[PDB]
Amino acid sequence: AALKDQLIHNLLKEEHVPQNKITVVGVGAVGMACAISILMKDLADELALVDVMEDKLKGEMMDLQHGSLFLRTPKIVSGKDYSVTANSKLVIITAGARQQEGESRLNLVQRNVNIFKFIIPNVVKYSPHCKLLVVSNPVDILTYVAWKISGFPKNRVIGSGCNLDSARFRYLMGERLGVHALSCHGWILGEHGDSSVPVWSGMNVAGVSLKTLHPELGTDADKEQWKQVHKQVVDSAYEVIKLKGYTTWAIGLSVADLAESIMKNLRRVHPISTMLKGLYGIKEDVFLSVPCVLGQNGISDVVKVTLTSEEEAHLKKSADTLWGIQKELQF
Amino acid sequence: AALKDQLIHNLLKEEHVPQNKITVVGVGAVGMACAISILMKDLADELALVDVMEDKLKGEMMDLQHGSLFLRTPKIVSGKDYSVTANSKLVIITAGARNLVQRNVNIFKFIIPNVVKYSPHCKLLVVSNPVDILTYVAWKISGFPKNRVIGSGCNLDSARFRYLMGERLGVHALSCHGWILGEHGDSSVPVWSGMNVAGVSLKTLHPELGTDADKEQWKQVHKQVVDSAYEVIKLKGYTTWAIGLSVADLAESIMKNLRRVHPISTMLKGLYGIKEDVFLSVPCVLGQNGISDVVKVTLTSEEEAHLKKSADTLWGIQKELQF
Amino acid sequence: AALKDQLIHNLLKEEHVPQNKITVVGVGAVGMACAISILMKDLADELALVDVMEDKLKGEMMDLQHGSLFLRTPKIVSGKDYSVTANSKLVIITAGARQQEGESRLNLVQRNVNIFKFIIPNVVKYSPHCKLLVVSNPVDILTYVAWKISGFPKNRVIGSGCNLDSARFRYLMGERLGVHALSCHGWILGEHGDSSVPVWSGMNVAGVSLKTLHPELGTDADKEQWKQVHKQVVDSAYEVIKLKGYTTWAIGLSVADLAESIMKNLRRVHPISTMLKGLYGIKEDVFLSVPCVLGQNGISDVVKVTLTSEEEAHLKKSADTLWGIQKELQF
Amino acid sequence: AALKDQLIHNLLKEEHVPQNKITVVGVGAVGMACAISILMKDLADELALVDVMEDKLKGEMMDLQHGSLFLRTPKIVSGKDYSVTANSKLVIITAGARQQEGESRLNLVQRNVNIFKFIIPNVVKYSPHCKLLVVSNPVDILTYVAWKISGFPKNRVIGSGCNLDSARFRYLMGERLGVHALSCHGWILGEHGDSSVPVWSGMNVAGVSLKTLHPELGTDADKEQWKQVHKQVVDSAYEVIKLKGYTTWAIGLSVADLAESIMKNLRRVHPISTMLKGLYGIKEDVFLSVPCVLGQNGISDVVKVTLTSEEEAHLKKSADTLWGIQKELQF
Ligand SMILES: COc1ccc(Cl)cc1NC(=O)CSc1ccc(C(=O)O)cn1
Ligand SMILES: COc1ccc(Cl)cc1NC(=O)CSc1ccc(C(=O)O)cn1
Ligand SMILES: COc1ccc(Cl)cc1NC(=O)CSc1ccc(C(=O)O)cn1
Ligand SMILES: COc1ccc(Cl)cc1NC(=O)CSc1ccc(C(=O)O)cn1
Repeated sequence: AALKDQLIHNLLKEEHVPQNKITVVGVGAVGMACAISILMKDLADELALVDVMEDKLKGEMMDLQHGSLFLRTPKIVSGKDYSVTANSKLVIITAGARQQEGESRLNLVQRNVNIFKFIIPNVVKYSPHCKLLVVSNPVDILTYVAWKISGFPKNRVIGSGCNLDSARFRYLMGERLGVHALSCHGWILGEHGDSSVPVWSGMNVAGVSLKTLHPELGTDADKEQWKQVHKQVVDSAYEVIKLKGYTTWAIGLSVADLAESIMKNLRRVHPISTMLKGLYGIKEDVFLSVPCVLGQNGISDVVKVTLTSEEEAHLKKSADTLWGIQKELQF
Repeated sequence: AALKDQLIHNLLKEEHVPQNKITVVGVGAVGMACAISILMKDLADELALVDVMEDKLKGEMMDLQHGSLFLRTPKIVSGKDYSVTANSKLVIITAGARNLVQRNVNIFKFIIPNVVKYSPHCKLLVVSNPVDILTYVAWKISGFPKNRVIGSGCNLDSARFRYLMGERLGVHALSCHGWILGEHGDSSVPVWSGMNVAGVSLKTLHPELGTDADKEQWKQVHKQVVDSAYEVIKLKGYTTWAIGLSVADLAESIMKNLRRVHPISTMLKGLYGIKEDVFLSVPCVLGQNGISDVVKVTLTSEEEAHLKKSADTLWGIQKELQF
Repeated sequence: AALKDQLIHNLLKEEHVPQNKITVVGVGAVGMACAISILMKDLADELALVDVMEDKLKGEMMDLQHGSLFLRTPKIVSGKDYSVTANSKLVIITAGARQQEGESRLNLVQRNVNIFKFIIPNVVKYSPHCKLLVVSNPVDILTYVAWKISGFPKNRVIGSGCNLDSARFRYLMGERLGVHALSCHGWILGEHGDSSVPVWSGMNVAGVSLKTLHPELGTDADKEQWKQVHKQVVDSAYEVIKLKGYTTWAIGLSVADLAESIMKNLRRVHPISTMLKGLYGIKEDVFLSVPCVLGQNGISDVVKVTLTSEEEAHLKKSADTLWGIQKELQF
Repeated sequence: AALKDQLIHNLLKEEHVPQNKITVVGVGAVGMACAISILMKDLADELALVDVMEDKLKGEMMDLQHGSLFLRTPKIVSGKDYSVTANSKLVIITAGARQQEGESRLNLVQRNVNIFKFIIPNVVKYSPHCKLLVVSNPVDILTYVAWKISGFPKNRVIGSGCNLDSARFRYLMGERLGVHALSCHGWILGEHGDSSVPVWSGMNVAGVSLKTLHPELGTDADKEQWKQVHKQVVDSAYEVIKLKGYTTWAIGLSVADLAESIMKNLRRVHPISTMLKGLYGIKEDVFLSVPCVLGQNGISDVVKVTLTSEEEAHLKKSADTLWGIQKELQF
C-alpha cells in the first residue's frame, strides 16, 4: 500500500557490508578537507565521520549528504560512537587538542596521547584490519603512539609525515623554474616541520640534476638562495594559519593522494613517516619520513636514499629528540 | 647564468591569456567550497579569488596553491583589485553582508561594475542570499543580456529533495527525479506531478502525494528541503559542502556547453504568466552562453498562481531598492 | 646485490589478493571497449582478460600494460587459463561466435551456448562470489543461460540488455529537442532488439510528460513520427555495422556505467535484463529488461512501471518466444 | 505546435563557435584510441573526426555519439570535408599510407608526404590558430613535413616523438623495481625508434640515481642487462602488432596526456619531438625528442639535459640522418 512498495518490488534482503570504506576521525577544518577531497576523488563507497562535537558532527554529515546528487559515494554516516566506523579499509586521524600558551610542548603532546588512548582502541575494535593514517601534529610522534596503542604492525600505521611539504617544495620549485610541480622533483625527508631534511642531491627536472648544474644549490654560498625555499615550505603552514586562521585545502588534497595509493594498491612512493628502526642508520623506535612504497597493505617497502653524512646526521638527531620525548609520555 | 637558464631554454615569449578562467568573488565558507569543488572537477585553467579581507584572501590562495601537485588547474590568483578577474569566462558571486538587501545591493553596486569592466563577456552566477533578488540586482547593474546572468536558485534545493526522495525509496538520488521551482526559499514550489523514478509518476501511483491527507507526509519533505540550510547552520554555524558541489555542477554545464537542464533562476518575463523583471527558478537549458532555453513546465492552476505570487512578491521588494 | 635490493629495502612479504578485481571475457572489440572504458574510469584495482586467441590475448594485455603511466589500475593480467580471473568482483561476458552463411540463427545460438557451457563453469570456479554481466547476443537468452549454468542466485546475474538502447534513445531524444541526453528521460524495456518496448508514457524532460503534452506521441497518427526514433534505436547497431563493421565504443561505455553502479554500490536504476519470472505478468522463466536498482549485490529490486495494455502483451509475447527458443537448447 | 516548441521556449537564438574543440585526423585504430581517450578525459567541448573512408568515418562517429549519456563532450562530428574541423584548438594527425615494399625510405614516406600535402593545408585552412600534434610514423619526419606545409611557427607543431616510449620504459622499470611507473623516472630522447637515446644518467626513484648506485647501468657489462630494456621498448610496438595486428591503447592514452597539458596549459614536461635547431648542437631543421614544456601555446621552452659526449654525437647523427631523409622528399 506504501509508495515505496507500490513503486518498487524488493527481491533481495539486505546484507549490507562496506567494500571500500573510509573513516575520517575529527571534523575540524583538516578532517572535512580530507573528507571532501576523498569524496570528490571517488576513493570510498562509504565514508564515516567521528568526533566528540556531536552538533558539528551531525551538521557536517548533513551538508555532505545533501551533495549526494553530485557524488558517487552512496553512503555517509557519523557519530559519537565508533561502531559507525566499523569495517574501514582506511582510518584517518586528525583529532587534536590545541596548545595553550605556557602549557608546553610536552603537556600538549600528552593530552593528544590522552586522545589516542580513547580514540585508537575504538578504531581498532571495529576495524581490526584497517590501515591507520595519522595527520595530527606533531605527526611523527603521534603516529608512533598510534602504532604502540593499536598493536598494529608497522606497515599498517602510516604518518602523513612530509607528504604535503614535499608537494609544497615542488610548487615553489615550479614557480621559480616555470614548469608545473608535477614535473618538478625534490624530496623533503626526516622529521616533519623545521627539522626536515631537503635532499638537494635528488632535485631535478627531466632527470637533470640541479646540484650538478648549480653546485651551490641550497648551500649558504648560493646566489639564488634555494635554502629559503625549504624555509618557505617549513614556514608556509604557520604563515597560512597566520593569514586565514588555519590550513585545510592542501593537507586534505595531500591526504586524498595517500588514500588513493592505499585504496587502489598503486605502490607509488610518497615521503611519509614510517617506523624506520633499522634503516637510515636509526637505532631508536622512531617514525620519520622516507620514500615509502604505499599500497593496500600500507608501507611495503622503503627506498634507501643515499644521504650525505650531514643529512644522515640530521635524521639521527631527530631520532634522539623524538625518542627523548616519547620516552617521557604516559601511555 | 641563473639556474632556470641553465636548466631551461626559452623558445617562445609567452602571451598569457586564460582560456577557461573562472572567478569566485568572496572567500567565506560558501565561496571556498565552490572553489575547491571547481578545482577538483578540472573546470578551469585559471581560478581567481577576490574579496576584501586581504589576509584571509591571500591565505586561501596560498592554501590552494600548495595543493597544486594534486590539481590540474595550473594557475590560482587572488587580490582585492579586480584586475585579477580579467578575462573570466564565468564569475561566481558568493559575496554578501552579515533589513539588508540594499546593503547587499550596495556591495553588488561595487563588485559588479568591476567584474564587468575586466570581463566584458563573462557569465555571472549569483549564489548569495537573497538570491533571486541579488541575481536581478547583478543583471540590472551589469548591463548584461539575461542569458548571461544566472541565479543558483533552486538547484541545490532540488538536489536536497532528490537525496531525501532516494532515502524514502532506496535508490540513489541520481535515479530519483523531482523538481523544485519558483522563489528560492519557503515559497518555492514542489512540483508533485513530475516526481518519478524510471518515468513512473509518483503522483499517479499516489494521488494524495503532497496533500495534507498524505499519510506519507511528503509535504514534510519539501518543508525539510526548505528548512535544512537553517538546520545545518544550527549544527555547524554555516553550510558549504552541498552548495559548492551544486555550483560546480552548474559550472560544469557552462564550461563544457553541455546544455543540461537545471532548476536555476532566470529573468523570466514573458514566461509563466509573469510580466515583471524578476528572476525565478524554472528548468533552464544551460550551456556556454548561460541560459538559452527554458522548459515550459505544465503547472496546476494553483502552482501557476504561486509563481505569479512570487513574481509580484519579488518585484515588490525590488521596487524599493535603488541603483 | 641486485639494483632492486640496493635501491629498495623490503619490509613486507606480500600475498597479493585483489580487492576490486574485474574480468572481461573476450577481447573482441566489444570486450576491449569494455576494457578501456573501465580502466579509464578507475573501477577496478586489477583487470584480467581471457580468450582462446592466445596471441590476440597477449597483445591486448601488453598494449594496455604499456598505458600504465596514465592509469590508476596497478595490475593487468591475461590468459587462456581462468586461474587469472580468480576472486573477481565482476565478470563481464562478451564472448561469442560469428555466423557462417549458412547456419541458422537458432544454430548460431546453440554454438554460443556451447561456448558458455565451457566458459561459465570456469568463471564460477575461480570467482564463486562474483557478479556475472552478460553482453553477448542474443543477450536475454544468453543471460538466462549463464544463469542456469552458473547456479548463481538471480540477483548476481545481470544481462546488459536494453541499457544501451535506452541511452541511444535518450541521445536521439536530445537531438530532436536541443537538450543533452543527461536531461532526456525515456525507457526502452523488454526484449533487446526488434521487439523492445519504448515506454512512451514515461518520456519527459524536467518531469514534463511528453505524452501529456502530445497525446499522439508514439502513435501511428503521430505527425512527428516519434516511433521512428524507436526504430532508429532498434536499427542503430545495424546501421553502425554496415558502416564500420561492428559496434564497440557505445556498448563499452554503457557496460562501464553498469560496472560503476556495481563496484560502487550506487543503487541506481538501469534498463537491464533480469530474471523476471513473477513480475510484469510474466509466467515464464525468461530474462527481460526492466528498471533495476543495481548495486554491490547485483539487482536487488525492480521498479514496476505502469504498462499500457498493448505493452503488457508485448512483454508476455517476448517471454513466450524466448522460452520456446530456450527449450530448443542443449545444456 | 511542434512537441519541442510546446516543451521548450527559445530565449537565446545563439551561435555555434566551440571553445575547446579537438579534431582527430584518421579513424584508424590509433586515432580512435586517441578519440575515446580524449572523450573520457573530458578534454573537449567538441570532437571532430576526419578521414577519407566515408563509411568508416560516419560509422565511428555514430558509435561515439550513442555513448553521449555517459560522456561530458556535447558534440561529436565527422566528415570527409575539412569544414567539420573548423576552429579546433588542437588537431591530431594520425593519417598514413600502409606498407607493401620498396619503402625506399623516401617512398613509403613519400606517399605519407603526399597524404600530408592534402591534409595539412585543409587543416590550416579551417583551424588557422590550432596546435598540430603529429603521431603518424615516421613521426619525426612527418612532423617536419607538417611543419613545412602548414607554415605554422615551430611552437605550434608537435610530434608525439618518444612520449609513449619513455612511458613504456617507466613501466618496465616499475616491473623490475616493484613500484608503479608513476614513481619511476627515466627519459628516452632523440629520434623515435631504434636510434633513440635512453638517458641512463637521469633514471631514478625518489631522486636516487640508479647509474650512481650501479655504474654498469646501460652498459654491456651490465649483469642486469638494462640495455635490453631500452631495446624491448624500441621493439614493443612490433611485438604487439605481431600479436594483435596493430597497437592502439597506449598511444591513445599517451596522446590524450599530451592533449591534456595543451588544453589545460599545465606546462608539464614531456619527451616529445620539437624543432630544435640551435639547441643540443644541432644545426639542421629537424625534430627530435627532448624534455619540452607543453602548454596552451604548444612547446614554449625546452629543458637542456646534460648529455655525455656520446649521447650528443648520437643526437647529432639522428639530426643529420633525419635531414638526409628530408632533403629527399618532394613538397
Ligand atoms: C580535543 O579532543 C578531541 C578532538 C577530536 C576528536 Cl575526533 C576527539 C577528541 N576527544 C576524545 O576522543 C575524548 S578523549 C580526550 C582526552 C583529552 C582531551 C583534551 O585535553 O582537551 C580531549 N579528549
Ligand atoms: C561584506 O562585504 C564584502 C564581502 C565579500 C566580498 Cl567578496 C566583498 C565585500 N564588499 C565590497 O566589495 C566593498 S563594498 C561594501 C558595501 C557595504 C558593506 C556592508 O554592508 O558592510 C560592505 N562592502
Ligand atoms: C568463439 O569462441 C570464443 C570467443 C570468445 C571467448 Cl572469450 C572464448 C571462446 N571459446 C571458448 O572458450 C572455447 S569453447 C567453444 C565452443 C563453441 C565454439 C564455436 O561454435 O565456434 C567455439 N568455442
Ligand atoms: C590513405 O590515406 C589517408 C589516411 C587517413 C586520412 Cl584521415 C586521410 C588519407 N588520405 C587523404 O587525405 C587523401 S590524399 C592521399 C595521398 C596518397 C595516398 C596513397 O599513397 O595511398 C592516399 N591518399
